[PDB]
Amino acid sequence: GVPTYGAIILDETLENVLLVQGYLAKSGWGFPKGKVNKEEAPHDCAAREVFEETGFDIKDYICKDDYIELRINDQLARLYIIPGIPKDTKFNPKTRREIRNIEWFSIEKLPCHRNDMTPKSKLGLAPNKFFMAIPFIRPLRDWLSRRFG
Ligand SMILES: CCc1noc(C(=O)NCc2ccc(F)cc2)n1
Repeated sequence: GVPTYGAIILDETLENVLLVQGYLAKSGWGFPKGKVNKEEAPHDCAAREVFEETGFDIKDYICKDDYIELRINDQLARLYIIPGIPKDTKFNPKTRREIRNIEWFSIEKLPCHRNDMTPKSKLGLAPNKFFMAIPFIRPLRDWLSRRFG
């Protein structure tokens, strides 16, 4: 699959992260990201996608070695970590046809896994509106502990 790039934007307290909500197949909450174009550098893709989806330009703040990358079903998604963005920043997507809403969420309150259905003796996982974000949450908490404390 084509690699995706984007960002994990945190506020100044390091408490909260910025998620975006799309439509239809993308109707839940996730980190702003999208597919790399032909010949496009990872940092330029990240900034382009984040600006398209949030109206915030991360180009001046990207750090080359500060990211979390996960391979999910043989597709690579890399989110650059961008701390210290004020909570009163005005975010507006390019594209209300693509982005329903943009909100800060408390990291400590976000799930880092979906819930099973063991009370119902049924296999699988319960739906969760943070499905796309969930894989990055434990790695982000661990990354923050190693960098900041
Ligand atoms: C496949 C199930 C699913 N549900 O929500 C998503 C998802 O990606 N949402 C975040 C997002 C990211 C970028 C974007 F442009 C719009 C929305 N996927």
